[PDB]
Amino acid sequence: SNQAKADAVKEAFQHAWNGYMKYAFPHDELTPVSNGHADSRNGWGASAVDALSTAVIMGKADVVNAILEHVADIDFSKTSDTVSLFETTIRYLAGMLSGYDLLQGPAKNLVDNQDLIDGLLDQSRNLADVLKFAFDTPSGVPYNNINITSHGNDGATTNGLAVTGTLVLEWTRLSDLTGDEEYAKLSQKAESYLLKPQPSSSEPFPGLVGSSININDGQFADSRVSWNGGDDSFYEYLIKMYVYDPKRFETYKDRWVLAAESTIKHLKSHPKSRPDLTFLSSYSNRNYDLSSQHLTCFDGGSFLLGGTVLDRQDFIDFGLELVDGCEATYNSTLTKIGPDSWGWDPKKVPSDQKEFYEKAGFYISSGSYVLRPEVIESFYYAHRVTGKEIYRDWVWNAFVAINSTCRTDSGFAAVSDVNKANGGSKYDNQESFLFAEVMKYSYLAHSEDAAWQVQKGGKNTFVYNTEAHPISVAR
Ligand SMILES: *[C@@H]1O[C@H](CO)[C@@H](O[C@H]2O[C@H](CO)[C@@H](O[C@@H]3O[C@H](CO[C@H]4O[C@H](CO)[C@@H](O)[C@H](O)[C@@H]4O)[C@@H](O)[C@H](O[C@H]4O[C@H](CO)[C@@H](O)[C@H](O)[C@@H]4O)[C@@H]3O)[C@H](O)[C@H]2NC(C)=O)[C@H](O)[C@H]1NC(C)=O
Ligand SMILES: *[C@@H]1O[C@H](CO)[C@@H](O[C@H]2O[C@H](CO)[C@@H](O)[C@H](O)[C@H]2NC(C)=O)[C@H](O)[C@H]1NC(C)=O
Ligand SMILES: *[C@@H]1O[C@H](CO)[C@@H](O[C@H]2O[C@H](CO)[C@@H](O)[C@H](O)[C@H]2NC(C)=O)[C@H](O)[C@H]1NC(C)=O
Ligand SMILES: OC[C@H]1NC[C@@H](O)[C@@H](O)[C@@H]1O
Ligand SMILES: [Ca+2]
Repeated sequence: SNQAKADAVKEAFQHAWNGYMKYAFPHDELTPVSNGHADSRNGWGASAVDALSTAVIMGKADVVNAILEHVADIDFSKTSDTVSLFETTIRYLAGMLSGYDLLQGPAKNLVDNQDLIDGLLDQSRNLADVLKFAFDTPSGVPYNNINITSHGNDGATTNGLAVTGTLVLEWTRLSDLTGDEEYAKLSQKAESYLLKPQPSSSEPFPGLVGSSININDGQFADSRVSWNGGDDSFYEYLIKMYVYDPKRFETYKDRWVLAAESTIKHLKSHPKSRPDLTFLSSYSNRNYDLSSQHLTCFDGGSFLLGGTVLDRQDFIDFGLELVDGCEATYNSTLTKIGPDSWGWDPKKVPSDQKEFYEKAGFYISSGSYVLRPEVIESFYYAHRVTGKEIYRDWVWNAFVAINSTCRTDSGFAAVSDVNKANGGSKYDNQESFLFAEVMKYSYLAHSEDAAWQVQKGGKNTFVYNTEAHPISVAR
């Protein structure tokens, strides 16, 4: 049963790995339709590094060794493109750190070359050392888009909420492993401005903050509240940091609790046609935006994690409602995969979607699916927290739908319309998170228990970064 299903996910992973190795390694990614390669992540081999933690968990030694040997020859000081501090941190930094924590712990018997394992930490340090100048601003709030050769930047005056608040987990982990406090200080100083928002008008409700921060003084530049892309990850890390080290980050937890409670009281929203469904809205100056994204579906998982860790049944109950809503956007489409974005504002229901809206509870704004993992991620937490089989079935149903409509001879491709036969048209794109997230969560939902699995209460010995890379907790 679950064993066969687990093996099935490993086959899907192996399939994409073979195609990637065949036509793109060591480039950042495989182009699944033309069977070529692309480098949207500075050319250090994003798909190889992001695939590391998943391969280790699946016990694929051949894949692990190949990736380790490539990590050893990466020169993080050279790239012809500008670098995103956020993307580089959540994929590359966390990916190598994750492999290190994994291979040094629960998976110690998988690789022989201890030198390639230790090389993971050395390279993580070299990478942070090349990127740390980004934090050298008046406030400590970094520039996200930098030029690592000239030390130049975007010229930007503000930095996004998520891009600013989704660095602390991995930069602090690097400090705890190297003994060098510099990494934690930099990231935590940047985070400090988010934990004590100013002006007060930038925090409409307790815990809910604006979407952008001034680099010059660290104050918010707007009061737009949301859990959507651009904001999401900030709230996710608030509670995860607490799981990482409850002693050092009790303050993060308090801030998340406030955010969680204000979200339930003010962002909760039900479609007119389906009062039984719950989604989250965005808030800006007393006005509500009744639309959401696939990205936002990570929310149910955040509420479930904090719920079990804090033993708050109300957060758990709410998380399941968010999970149900996201599952609704998946099982209502033709392909059984959810849309990239949707709405439920009665006044804006498109004429050609009137009847879909009336029965499904929402209209599709963007029907594309770019191999995102947020819905399966929350399904995974729901299963681990409640232990109910239904949530595991939803992960499987989604995986089969993805395997059936996105699969190409070499890998998996993004799709243009989840509400049309075979997904409409395939995009010649396969993001690295296919390896890091979609395949990991799908596999974990059906694989045997282990330390790297999400646990209930205070039993977690690993915490997942935003790219699904398992990081060992402190101490
Ligand atoms: C396509 O997506 C659909 C939308 O997600 C999905 O629909 C269902 O999804 C859930 C399936 O399990 C279902 O959730 C359950 O609902 C149970 C009944 O709820 C009703 O009664 C309660 C009374 O307390 C009311 O409050 C509700 O408004 C509603 O009228 C509920 O009993 C159940 O809760 C138990 O189980 C959970 C853990 O699973 C515990 O935490 C809890 O304490 C209870 O023990 C749970 O909430 C959901 O209601 C339903 N959604 C809708 C709108 O129909 C479809 O299943 C899916 N289709 C396919 C084929 O995949
Ligand atoms: C990053 O900054 C470096 C500066 O060191 C840029 O290097 C180039 O600068 C000019 C761009 O037309 C030319 O002189 C060369 O192409 C090159 N010269 C140097 C200084 O190395 C580099 O283009 C910048 N990276 C990007 C693409 O933003
Ligand atoms: C995912 O899709 C693949 C490919 O369509 C399925 O594997 C197939 O492999 C061969 C053709 O590629 C044939 O053997 C079958 O068509 C099929 N494999 C089987 C079961 O015979 C794979 O099964 C799909 N995964 C799941 C679990 O649905
Ligand atoms: O949809 C996924 C993509 N963006 C959000 C990130 O947190 C990560 O999951 C991945 O980079
Ligand atoms: Ca994420």
